[PDB]
Amino acid sequence: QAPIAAYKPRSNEILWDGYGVPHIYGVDAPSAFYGYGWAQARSHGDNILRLYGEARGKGAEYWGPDYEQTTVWLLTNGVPERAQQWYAQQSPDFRANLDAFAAGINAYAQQNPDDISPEVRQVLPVSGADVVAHAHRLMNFLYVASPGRTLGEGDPGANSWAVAPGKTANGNALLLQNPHLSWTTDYFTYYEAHLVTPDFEIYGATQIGLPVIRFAFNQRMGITNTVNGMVGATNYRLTLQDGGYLYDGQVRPFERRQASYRLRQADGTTVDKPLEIRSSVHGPVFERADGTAVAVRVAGLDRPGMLEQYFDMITADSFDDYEAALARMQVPTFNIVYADREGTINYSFNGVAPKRAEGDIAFWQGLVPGDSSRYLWTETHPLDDLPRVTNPPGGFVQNSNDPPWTPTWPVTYTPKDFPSYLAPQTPHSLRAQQSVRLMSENDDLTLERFMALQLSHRAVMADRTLPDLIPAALIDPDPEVQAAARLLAAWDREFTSDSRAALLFEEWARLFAGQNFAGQAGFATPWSLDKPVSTPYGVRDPKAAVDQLRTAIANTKRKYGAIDRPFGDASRMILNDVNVPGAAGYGNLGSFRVFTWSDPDENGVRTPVHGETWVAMIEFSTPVRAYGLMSYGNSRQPGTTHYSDQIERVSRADFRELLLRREQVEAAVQERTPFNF
Repeated sequence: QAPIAAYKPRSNEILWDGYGVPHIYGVDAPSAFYGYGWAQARSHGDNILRLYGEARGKGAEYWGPDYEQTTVWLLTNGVPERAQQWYAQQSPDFRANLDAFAAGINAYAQQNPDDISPEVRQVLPVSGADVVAHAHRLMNFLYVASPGRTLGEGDPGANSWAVAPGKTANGNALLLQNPHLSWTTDYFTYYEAHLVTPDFEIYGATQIGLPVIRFAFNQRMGITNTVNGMVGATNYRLTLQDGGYLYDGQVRPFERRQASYRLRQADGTTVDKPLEIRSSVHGPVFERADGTAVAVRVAGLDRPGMLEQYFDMITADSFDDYEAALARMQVPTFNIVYADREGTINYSFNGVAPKRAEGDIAFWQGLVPGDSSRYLWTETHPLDDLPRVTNPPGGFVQNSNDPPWTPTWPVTYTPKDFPSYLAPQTPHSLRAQQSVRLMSENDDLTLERFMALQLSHRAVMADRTLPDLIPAALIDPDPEVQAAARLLAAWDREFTSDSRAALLFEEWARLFAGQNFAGQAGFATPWSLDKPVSTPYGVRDPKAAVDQLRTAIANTKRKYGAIDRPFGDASRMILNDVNVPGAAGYGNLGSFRVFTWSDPDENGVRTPVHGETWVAMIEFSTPVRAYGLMSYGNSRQPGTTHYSDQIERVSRADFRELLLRREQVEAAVQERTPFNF
């Protein structure tokens, strides 16, 4: 009936387990935030300090030319100054938590100066405003309005499942947390932690430097997030004329402010660099390589409560409380999925979306005319205007970065129900089609079965194409093409370690469906929302596709040494001196569990660039039962034993039991940090 009795910490302490996960106990909220800051500094201090330095707009000053582009970007968009504003605009209670978090980082560094890399020592001390600034950059100027997409590190994404009681064997909701981000990008690094005070408990993962857990659960509830690409910014093409810009048939002068920054020189000194910031009514103005003047208008710059919103969301006493916090509209993007012990599940297409009178998403993603107030939006949508699903007939919600049109099955709304600028109406990826299949087709789910389904690694692309490709390839006069066809034909279409056909198939699909495997032109039957998990299908031009196979055979041998090298011989997961066989692969090929394999080296060996990072599955029984892994461990500091210590388990899908109960934590403790606050 009621959840298990909450633990009431009588002292401030961190209990670290055998994988470097901190269990932070505080007698009050600031105490726990302090412990969390301390813990993050221990595990990720160097990169956190670096990022905080950048978010100050001082990257160029501290570290020179390599950081100057980011400095200019952040200064032009007024990030460091707005962060100071947002910090002052915090509620007193929450500001005290932010101060405590920063104080924890400072205290860790003070007590352990040998653990802080020389280059980032100059960043200390950090402040609550620093914490706010990094979160502001991450959300508004990386996830919403980025200065340009980074290449070769996968596409930010995730899977998410929530399953209602009626669909389970035991009658308890199930939740999957499963974000896909780069394994190397510092600000994308996830960190696992556990916070306990007399008033709340939170367990889960969050990006380093964030003082609140975004992928959180406890004894009552849990959430997860996926990328929805909410269009929270507009790029306006300006018409430059007579020193100003043409707007409503009139020349308007720019707003101008003379900023400047320091740039570190090779000799350790700094040079003062002037920076002229020009702004139109739309926002700050950028000049592009081709000479186009672009004003960037970012929505939700007046929303200082994003950290507190997540905090109130994840500590919510009820779904009603959760929804009230979510409805604040302080979190500018993301699909957010919710489940609780009471049995409620929810999907929300969340973010800060401008209200617009015309134009579809494609129009608002391109360069919008900057010469007219016709296109100058000023208001944003409330939560009630956005796609949301609660306790649907199908008994599950899902999102694998597909447009929000099949979040459950049967669907509860259609694209026509919402303005055309909220989300694309493009073909759902094969991973996303698998996501819907795996949930909808299975009943009476156990946590064990739920976890088994998460490991799915089907080459769905092969299901859609091999029936047509194989017989066409068999009639080719080239005996090697014939042999390749028989190899592909015998394959069980799974991305397993022992698969001898999978690498060849990938190489073919690179041509058939483009380098990202998202191309649609080669299918015989196009994608349809009427058949959302069984289209597109077939090979439109078999003769052409066999020529692609011919080329793919050459490419496979060049990259890997043969057409039949075992998938898990080429695909390895390597961290420090741990080297284990890979399985699963590209989401766009249909693999639900994702490893975006790198290009191979000269030996044909490739490793994940992106994919499974933090993976957790929770059953909201009483007490809750949860399992998880972090691909790249819980620390990235030099000399840590907690970087490469989980990847072998990942290779066998051998998940850790996540320990929330005090007695479990006490049994597992390997290190103790008593602290004073």
